[PDB]
Amino acid sequence: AVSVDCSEYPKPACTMEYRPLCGSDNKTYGNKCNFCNAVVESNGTLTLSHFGKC
Repeated sequence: AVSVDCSEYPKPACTMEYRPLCGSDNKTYGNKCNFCNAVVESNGTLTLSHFGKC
């Protein structure tokens, strides 16, 4: 329902951004780079739970 604009994805590489994203799958991410990509790889099987670390 909310995953920020992931149109620039997939990316050719992720940055060291330390943005913790708690995917709706009860998982933690390193940043929106791993969230939009994990979203372009799952084909949409990944959602968001709360921009932060769970």
